Amino acid sequence: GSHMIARIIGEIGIEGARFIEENIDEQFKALRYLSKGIDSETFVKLVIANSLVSYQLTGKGEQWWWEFAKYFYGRDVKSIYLAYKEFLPNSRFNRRLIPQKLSRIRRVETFLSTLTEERIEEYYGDMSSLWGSIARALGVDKESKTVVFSVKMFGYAARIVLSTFNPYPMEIPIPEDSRIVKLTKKLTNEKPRKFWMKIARESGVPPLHIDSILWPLLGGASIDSAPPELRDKLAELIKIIR
DNA sequence: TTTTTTCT
DNA sequence: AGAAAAAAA
Repeated sequence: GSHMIARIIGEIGIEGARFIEENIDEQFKALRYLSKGIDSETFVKLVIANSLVSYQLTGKGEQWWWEFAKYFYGRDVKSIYLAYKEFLPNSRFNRRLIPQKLSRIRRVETFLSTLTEERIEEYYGDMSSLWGSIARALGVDKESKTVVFSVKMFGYAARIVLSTFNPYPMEIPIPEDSRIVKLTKKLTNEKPRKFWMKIARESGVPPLHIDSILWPLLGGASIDSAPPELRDKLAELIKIIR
């Protein structure tokens, strides 16, 4: 139930989520690779743009993020929109809805240009303000899947370029889509948004850090590299969710 | 239609 | 408010 899941997630903690993010999560590995082949500001802008087109993919998320990172390493990027106009039509893992996705990037381009290194620092210290600002730039609801996901991925990119860690805010929920709906139905009859926010509050682990724990473990990523005590807690969570 | 969105 | 968006079933 909710109490048991919250207890195990609380034992894992932000510390354990941070371990998974930085050591196991393949999307973080892809971002780390790209961060070594392009300037810090362009890197963060590209990560947000990529997140906003990361819906209805033609591939797994891990394949898509690696395709993104390998494509942009060493490239000279000026317009984010023009870069994506060339990138998406040749991609393997993001072939659906390309004109629509390019239009999202053209629309967010101005906001992305405000992401100087200092503004990135400011937003990493106040990710709820970034959450609302991305939504306003697109003219959409901030609860939408790709807006929430862009904040999560911004948090990965910012921590790399700023070499410091700030936890995600408790108020930002897990992104909602057919995938978390299905996982929640495996576990409980409670509605997903209510369920996971309750889990986050009870455990003390913000929802976006819970998001980091869930998907690698559910996808079968190995936990063997976790130190023995954390490994035991991750094994216990696997018993609950998989 | 199924796999998130725009916009009329 | 929900049809259509592109690709894939």
